[PDB]
Amino acid sequence: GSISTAVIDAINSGATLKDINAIPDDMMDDIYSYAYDFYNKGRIEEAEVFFRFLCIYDFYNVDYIMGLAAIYQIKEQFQQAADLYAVAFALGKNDYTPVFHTGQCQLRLKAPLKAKECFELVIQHSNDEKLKIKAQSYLDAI
Amino acid sequence: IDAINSGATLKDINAIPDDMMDDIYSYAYDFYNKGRIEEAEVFFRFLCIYDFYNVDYIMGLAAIYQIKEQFQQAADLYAVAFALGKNDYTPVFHTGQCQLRLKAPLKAKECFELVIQHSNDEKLKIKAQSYLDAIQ
Ligand SMILES: Cc1cc(C)nc(N2Cc3ccccc3C2=N)n1
Ligand SMILES: [Cl-]
Ligand SMILES: [Cl-]
Ligand SMILES: [Cl-]
Ligand SMILES: [Mg+2]
Ligand SMILES: [Mg+2]
Repeated sequence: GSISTAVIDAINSGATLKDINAIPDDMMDDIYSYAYDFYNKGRIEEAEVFFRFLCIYDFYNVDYIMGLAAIYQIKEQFQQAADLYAVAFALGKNDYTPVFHTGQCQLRLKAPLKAKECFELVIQHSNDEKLKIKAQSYLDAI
Repeated sequence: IDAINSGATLKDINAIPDDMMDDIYSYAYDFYNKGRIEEAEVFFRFLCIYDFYNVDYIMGLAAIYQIKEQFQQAADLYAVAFALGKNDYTPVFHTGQCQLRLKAPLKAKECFELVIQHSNDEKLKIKAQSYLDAIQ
């Protein structure tokens, strides 16, 4: 998947498509919009291909990673979703939304202590009051 | 070959026994500790080809890249290592070091602050605070 592509690219250290600026930002923006058009219409398989394409070109982009993580969560591929949400958090250290979703994934993966840790981080550190309520509702059930 | 075509790791198919993999990891660390950086790099690349999802294998390769002053390449792997491990902030600490070397002090500060705020590793937090104390 996207993560193995990122690791392989790092192992090989060769020039990537991003290193040579193979696709301009404006075209990448257009493809992202097309990807979400597919998603919004229920064409989840095509949206997944487009998000995979974006994550091959520019893996270290929070917007691309979050879109793919959400698709995996919808598809109940909870470990892949959790791994990508964690990448998104590392890329965007001040948004606890991916931490909240990681917690949901961990609960579905039968890892309630990991889930609890995720939800507690939201409560302690997020300034999104609505996200905090949602995190607390999961904590109340754990 | 089937794993190449299906994206599965060599670890997934048990291509090398577990104890032999332990030995290879220990030999990689031995090269690293002895300053045999070229050999350590070969060995950590070998390990990461074998199991791209092994956090410690990735951390070894990232450390090599950081020692070699390939700071962006190190930071990229550290982000993966962090994500696969979920709750180990050591890769975030090293990313902060890389960002300082890349002349991105605001990014580094965010890394060290995240370590302070989330890590339960008191020795790691002490190191992170020492970097924060120095950031202008
Ligand atoms: C493609 C897709 C599909 C669905 C159901 N959600 C998303 N995303 C993207 C995103 C970015 C930042 C914060 C949250 C989210 C989020 N839920 N993306
Ligand atoms: Cl658990
Ligand atoms: Cl995990
Ligand atoms: Cl900066
Ligand atoms: Mg749009
Ligand atoms: Mg074992």
